[PDB]
Amino acid sequence: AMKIAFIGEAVSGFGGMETVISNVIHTFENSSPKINCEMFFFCRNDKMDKAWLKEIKYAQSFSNIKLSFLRRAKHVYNFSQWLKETSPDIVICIDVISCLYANKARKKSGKHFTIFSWPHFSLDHKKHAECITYADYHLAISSGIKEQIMARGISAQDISVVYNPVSIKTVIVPPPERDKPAVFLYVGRLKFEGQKRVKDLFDGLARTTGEWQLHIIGDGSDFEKCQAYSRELGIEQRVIWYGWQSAPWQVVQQKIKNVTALLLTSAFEGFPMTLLEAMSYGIPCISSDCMSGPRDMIKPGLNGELYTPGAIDDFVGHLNRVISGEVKYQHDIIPGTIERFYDVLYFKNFNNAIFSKL
Ligand SMILES: O=c1ccn([C@@H]2O[C@H](COP(=O)(O)OP(=O)(O)O)[C@@H](O)[C@H]2O)c(=O)[nH]1
Repeated sequence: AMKIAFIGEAVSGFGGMETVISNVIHTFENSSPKINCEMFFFCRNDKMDKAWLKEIKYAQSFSNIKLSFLRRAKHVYNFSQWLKETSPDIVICIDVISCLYANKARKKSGKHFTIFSWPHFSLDHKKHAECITYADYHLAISSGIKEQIMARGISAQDISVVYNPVSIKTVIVPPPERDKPAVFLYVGRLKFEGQKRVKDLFDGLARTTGEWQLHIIGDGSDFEKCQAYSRELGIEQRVIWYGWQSAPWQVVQQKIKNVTALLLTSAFEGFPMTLLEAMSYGIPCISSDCMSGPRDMIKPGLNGELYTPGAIDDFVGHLNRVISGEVKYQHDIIPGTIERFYDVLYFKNFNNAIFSKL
């Protein structure tokens, strides 16, 4: 009879991380008859949308004390009391600050349990990275995060790389027929520079050789700035804008139908779920080799390419070769190149990472 507690600071209730957590919780509560799951949130308000939790048992610590020393002390106390009521065997922290809370509350509460980190963002691009050292073991969604954890002094043996899940598909998006233009796809929020660097996408494509089209599914404040840039570069007649779409992969299948590659030019990424989605549909991905994620999914020459951050020359080379056919990715086998990310095997490896450390 195992009970697992997932804890973190309040989240919005919409986002990639929330989806992964509710699914991991839900399949946990079916695994061994039903080893039980519940949540604990540290909140300064109750603005978190509760939809994703409708089937999940959860409790909260509310404190809007403005001095953070006092607020954290109250959070630790509230969690210490919940620990006594609940007696979890395992506590998994979905952010780094909660590893400190869980550690301090374990000592205060006198309870025994094992503390795992399971952060969903690169430690270096987020606020409280040094609190990672308060967890017992670590669940890393990428090789990049495992490296940042080791950088703080943690032994590699105490860190399991668990990736993140994606659903198996039963449709393959084929390449365009030969003699048709190459079809590139960009799916994501538009930022001209900043995190997403749509500037780099447009700069690279403008320098390429051969016939191509770019389909952009997404929106953002930089829309007009990106549209002006495509006009400036003279590529606007090869770009089709779809705005934000609730079902981007339905738009791909029904409206675009044939895709050469998905492109991602980001400066950084928390976890680029978009790449996994694309490869689940057999679409190769050419991505910047940024912190973090793309290098754990992309196998160069097999399901796409990586380029060193800022190496737009290299990015262009990858585009030219896939347009010409000098390099060809086989869409029919690409879905199998991300085997370890698919739901069932993901959960088996995730489950084994938790219980192997006990
Ligand atoms: O028009 C869009 C563009 C993005 N996505 C989805 O949003 C995620 C990636 O979006 P984003 O680039 O904003 O990543 P984030 O910054 O939210 O982590 C992927 O799962 C996409 O399938 C979507 O549903 N509609």
